[PDB]
Amino acid sequence: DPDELPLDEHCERLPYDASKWEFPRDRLKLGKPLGRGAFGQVIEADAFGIDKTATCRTVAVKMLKEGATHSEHRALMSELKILIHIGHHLNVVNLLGACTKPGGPLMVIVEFCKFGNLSTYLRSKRNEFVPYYKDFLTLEHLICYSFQVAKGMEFLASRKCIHRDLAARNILLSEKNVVKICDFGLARDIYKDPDYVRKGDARLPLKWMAPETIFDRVYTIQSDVWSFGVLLWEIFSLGASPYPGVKIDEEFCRRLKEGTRMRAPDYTTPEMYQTMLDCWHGEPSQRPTFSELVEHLGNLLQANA
Ligand SMILES: COc1cc2nccc(Oc3ccc(NC(=O)/N=c4\cc(C)o[nH]4)c(Cl)c3)c2cc1OC
Repeated sequence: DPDELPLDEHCERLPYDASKWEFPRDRLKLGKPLGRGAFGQVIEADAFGIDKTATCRTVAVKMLKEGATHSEHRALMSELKILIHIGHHLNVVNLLGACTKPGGPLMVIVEFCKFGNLSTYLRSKRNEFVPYYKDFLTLEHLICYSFQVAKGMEFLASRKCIHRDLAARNILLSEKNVVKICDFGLARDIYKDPDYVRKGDARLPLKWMAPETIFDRVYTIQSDVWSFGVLLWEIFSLGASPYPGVKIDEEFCRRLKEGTRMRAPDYTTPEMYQTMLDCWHGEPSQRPTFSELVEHLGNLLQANA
């Protein structure tokens, strides 16, 4: 079914309306790099007037770096088109503009999320956590983050997109405890990142991948639900690495097929752990949908109050 088909697949037919999205290069001041991959990078910048008249705005800019080729340039352009087509949501990193004019690099400009990726943030807060003192993390915050990511994913699903690398490292934290789904893509160095394992010529986030994705190489929204379950484990471990100490080999993949699951993380509630287990159902059609996760986490959020 073409309607099931992720817009990600046929991006080349998506419009780029420059009269709306093009931002003048002479209004963007590039600062220091925030992160770098092999072929891509994200740079901190100040954009003059990009979202509000005459207002300086700190933004993040994704662009390529030494090593990239025309194929990565094409990939970044497709990413830009995808972001445009998806549209705005509180819990997805918001596109502000782009520089596509010849004579300089392709630049994708998005809102700056000052606290960075959620995994690192949660670990820096282990010292400042109480289950139920200002600036302290609490259980309510953890549930609220989970709810927000479910909302963003429900939204992405509704725009006919699937993420394919959902993990705490791809969630960013902005001010006022708002989290945003991201995909660093080329701006992450995956051959240097332990989270990505060599399988063939590819490097894959095995510890986050559903069984059907590992064995049959199928990516669906329900396999994102499986990954969301792992993300939940990350959140309620305050940013621990999944399957700690475990060797991620073919025996690991088999155990996973058999029904082996992670034990509960140190900060979970019973209901949150059952939710993870639900997300990790061997049968994809028996996992909850993101719509159901949204309703359920909202209920948990209210009960925790
Ligand atoms: C404080 O430190 C950082 C703050 C950041 N704040 C905002 C954005 C950042 O990096 C990006 C991460 C991802 C994308 N792209 C992106 O998310 N593309 C998508 C997402 C989806 C669904 O389809 N395409 C971009 Cl442009 C930029 C940041 C990186 C930081 O430190 C490294």
